[PDB]
Amino acid sequence: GVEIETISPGDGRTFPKKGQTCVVHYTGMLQNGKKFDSSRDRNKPFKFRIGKQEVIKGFEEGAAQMSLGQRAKLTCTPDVAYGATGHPGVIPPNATLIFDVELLNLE
Repeated sequence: GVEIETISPGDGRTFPKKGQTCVVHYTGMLQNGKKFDSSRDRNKPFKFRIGKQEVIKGFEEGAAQMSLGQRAKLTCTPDVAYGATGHPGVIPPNATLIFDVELLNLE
């Protein structure tokens, strides 16, 4: 399940399509816990493409329901990211994921 909560500004028309590479200043957060990832530290703003299952499902679907300039707030259920296995030592099993996501993309 993906629950979009958008900080408004942008254009509301420039949606990501297939074969496009988008630029995201993502910021992870665990529910009732601390951070676990941020691209604001490295300043390498994570140029990835659409439709190749490189990112997780809960982050891939949230990018399609955003536009250029928008600033969402994801809420990823455990079944779409890691909730059965759990990432080793970083993401515990059966955990709810929160993502502060900015989309200032290209293409």
